Amino acid sequence: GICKSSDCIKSAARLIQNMDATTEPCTDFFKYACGGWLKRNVIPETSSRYGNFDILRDELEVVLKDVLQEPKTEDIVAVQKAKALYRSCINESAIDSRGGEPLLKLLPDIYGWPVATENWEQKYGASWTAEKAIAQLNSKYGKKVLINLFVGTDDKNSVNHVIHIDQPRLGLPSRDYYECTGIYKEACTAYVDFMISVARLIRQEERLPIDENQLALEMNKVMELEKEIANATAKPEDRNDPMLLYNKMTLAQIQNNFSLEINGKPFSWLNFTNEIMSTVNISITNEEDVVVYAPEYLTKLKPILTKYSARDLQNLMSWRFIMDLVSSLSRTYKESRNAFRKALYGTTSETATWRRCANYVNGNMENAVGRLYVEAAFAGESKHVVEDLIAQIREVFIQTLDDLTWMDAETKKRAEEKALAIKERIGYPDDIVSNDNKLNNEYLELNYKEDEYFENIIQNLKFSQSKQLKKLREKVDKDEWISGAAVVNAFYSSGRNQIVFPAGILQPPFFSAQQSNSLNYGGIGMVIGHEITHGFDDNGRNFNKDGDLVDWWTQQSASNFKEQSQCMVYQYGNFSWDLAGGQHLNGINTLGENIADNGGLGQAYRAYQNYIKKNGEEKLLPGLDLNHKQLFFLNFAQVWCGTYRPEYAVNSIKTDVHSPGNFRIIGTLQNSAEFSEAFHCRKNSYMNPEKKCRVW
Ligand SMILES: C[C@H](NC(=O)[C@H](Cc1ccccc1)CP(=O)(O)[C@H](C)NC(=O)CC[C@H](N)C(=O)N1CCCC1C#N)C(=O)O
Ligand SMILES: *[C@@H]1O[C@H](CO)[C@@H](O)[C@H](O)[C@H]1NC(C)=O
Ligand SMILES: *[C@@H]1O[C@H](CO)[C@@H](O)[C@H](O)[C@H]1NC(C)=O
Ligand SMILES: *[C@@H]1O[C@H](CO)[C@@H](O)[C@H](O)[C@H]1NC(C)=O
Ligand SMILES: [Zn+2]
Repeated sequence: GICKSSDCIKSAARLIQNMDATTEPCTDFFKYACGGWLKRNVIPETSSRYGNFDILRDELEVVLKDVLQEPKTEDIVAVQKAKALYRSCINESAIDSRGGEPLLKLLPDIYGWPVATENWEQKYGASWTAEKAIAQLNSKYGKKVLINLFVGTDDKNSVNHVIHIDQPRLGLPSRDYYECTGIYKEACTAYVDFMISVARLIRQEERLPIDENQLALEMNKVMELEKEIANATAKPEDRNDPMLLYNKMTLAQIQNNFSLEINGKPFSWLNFTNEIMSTVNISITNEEDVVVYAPEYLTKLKPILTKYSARDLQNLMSWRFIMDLVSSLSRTYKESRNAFRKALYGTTSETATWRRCANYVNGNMENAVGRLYVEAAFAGESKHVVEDLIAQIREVFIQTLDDLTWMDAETKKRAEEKALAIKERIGYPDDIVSNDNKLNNEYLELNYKEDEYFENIIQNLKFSQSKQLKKLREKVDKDEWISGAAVVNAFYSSGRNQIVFPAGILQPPFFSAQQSNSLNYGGIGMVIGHEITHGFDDNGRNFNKDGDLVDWWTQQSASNFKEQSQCMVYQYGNFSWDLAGGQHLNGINTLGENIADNGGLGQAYRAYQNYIKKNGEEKLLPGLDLNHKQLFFLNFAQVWCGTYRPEYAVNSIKTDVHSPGNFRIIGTLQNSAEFSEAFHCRKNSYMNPEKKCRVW
């Protein structure tokens, strides 16, 4: 009664090879599930993290290379364009011969980089303001500095777009880095050295005189600025509540509650907003509604910005763009990045050009590349089986509502309503294969030259920003996919109340029609549950069936949610991570992801039970002394076989809202009674704590 098939052999062999059966499952299931992988694999020099998940992404890149690298004669223009973009990107010889000239010729159009110019104040005396300089970077080049203005969906009216104001991202991965001591010292040193190196290269290329003292003085001043900005930003822990984040005022209310004076100004919000919107010939009233996500940050900005010179501000502002551009220039410029990215990521070498290039084209043409990818790589009747799994787990979520004692009846029935309304999106949009016109038209105004990679990427930034901005008065497109298909990941949108499973994730170990269903449910089953449960985590629970930010909870249930979930904040908050130097996880910042994991795996397990019930026990896998309950958990865990560079562990513990793979497994399975059954775990077994968290 062993399954003997081709596909069973492959599955079994992968499971066997990953696991370490000399470890007690009940002491450390991660080591049990993954210890074999961990012995045999080192992290590649180009990887900051590595494991079964990242291997799928490497393998997807190979597919993208195959489909992009050879011109075909039947290729529609949209595909011609992805291929030409790929070609421009992989031509290092062309790129190296251009030096930094493409940057140099760009710099004027963003009001310069003063450290890298002569007499900067006099050049731009006539023209420069903070309003204009921020707005050009934002609107033509999509770089958000000092103040992030962006058109997005209205949280409280999901069918419309509003202007948003928010705090900007920083040059370093999180606000914590700007302590610049201990585990953060090298990053800060490398960061500022990086600035200096690039300022030097630009000067040398312009044939200007180099004063190392002045360079250090101006870039250290840049760092002090950003340090202050970093300290002014709101913590993530204070940004978790979408109701608190949503403060809609008019540009007038903003002008008068959030004044800034820059270089002796003061700052005209009306003017700022219009310098951006005019890019696309739209005109804005002082009476325009704006959703301000970062009130206290704007308030805290006031005393900081006054202190600094125009020269300081623009030194930071241009640096933040130039940062992103150097690796698209010649080798010498690429090289200047090295210590910075090692410090942040642990990597000692650049990822292969063809991989970076394939990823870049995919990022900018995800429908064209998605089309090519699915033609190569993706079945057909996968779509329908997954459709079935999603039916099943949606129904399990609903069903579970009755067992759940921390909600009252109106709230439970509201949760049901939201559950039923969730719109699923599987594999890829038919559109991109069966409608050539529509796919050509998406990229109509794009025109790439194969010798002009840098102009190509600049074109993409301009086009991207212009499209986004002109959405202000347009309605949100219900049908539009929020991911390309060539993506190893899955998604929930609170705004669309939508779950999304790109073709890229619908493969082993998550899914195959030919692998055991224990594996499918423990794999993709648990992913579906994770995405659905995002609809009901500490963010998503705040949005209703239509994607609108609206309270549908009673005070009691709202309070009980918080109380139930506080258990997981404490639990994961209590994990210490060696790779990050013994630091504890942020149990608050990972909560939503942790809630989704625990809910998700529960739901998937119960759906598999409902399946075994109706259909029967399935045949065992050869070479494995486990039953299918046990394999279910085995596979769920092996999704996350892998490990981290210490430099990236320090990064991720602050910037990833997901727990690290190992703690995802331990966390969730500590909360699973079913797991402890399956592996016969003693009470107070490390893997079977007596006290367990439960939300969903
Ligand atoms: C591999 C890893 N992915 C993940 O764990 C899961 C997939 C997974 C699950 C289980 C095992 C392995 C992989 C994806 P995921 O849901 O985490 C996704 C990146 N996240 C989202 O879809 C966002 C959530 C939610 N929609 C949300 O935050 N929203 C929606 C509207 C605005 C807003 C905000 N703020 C990863 O991406 O690192
Ligand atoms: C790279 O670009 C240069 C442009 O100077 C061109 O001469 C060469 O043929 C290109 N190489 C490839 C492989 O496209
Ligand atoms: C914004 O103000 C500047 C200040 O000089 C002015 O020159 C410019 O025309 C204004 N732009 C808009 C969009 O009103
Ligand atoms: C660890 O758990 C205890 C007990 O709930 C809690 O008081 C403590 O704050 C937790 N540690 C963290 C950082 O979450
Ligand atoms: Zn998630």
